Amino acid sequence: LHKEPATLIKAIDGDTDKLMYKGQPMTFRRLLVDTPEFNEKYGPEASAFTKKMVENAKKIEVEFDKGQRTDKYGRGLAYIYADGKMVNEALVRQGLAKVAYVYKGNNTHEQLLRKAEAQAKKEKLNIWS
Ligand SMILES: Cc1cn([C@H]2C[C@H](OP(=O)(O)O)[C@@H](COP(=O)(O)O)O2)c(=O)[nH]c1=O
Ligand SMILES: [Ca+2]
Repeated sequence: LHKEPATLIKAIDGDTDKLMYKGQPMTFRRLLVDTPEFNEKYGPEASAFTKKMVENAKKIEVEFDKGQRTDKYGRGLAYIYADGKMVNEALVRQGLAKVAYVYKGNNTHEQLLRKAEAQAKKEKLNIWS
């Protein structure tokens, strides 16, 4: 897979951010994760976590997988990196997202994330507390 440049337009929520990619504004949905809704336990904390990561980053990158690059809502599907740290993975590792929406072809980093979730669960972090 390849990291590509993007700039933060606006942090949205635990699952999504508005990013400028190839000079066009786009909502990006993070591959392989599901964060709680704002009304759900740890929903606000998940959005807060990603907001800080993306806002504080000097460099945002997007990494498409081998399959669909846009979902049925027109959202980009990618791994999102903030100063080379993957936000997707970071969420799961902190117990603020579950691994989810694993479709064949778009699952390059599935095992990495599952390992993170196992650790979060063992440490009883957040949604696993
Ligand atoms: C994460 C992801 C979601 N989606 C679709 C499935 C879901 O359809 P439905 O809206 O019909 O439930 C929705 C979940 O995204 P959200 O968790 O952001 O709602 O986005 C994909 O098609 N591919 C993906 O990789
Ligand atoms: Ca969600």
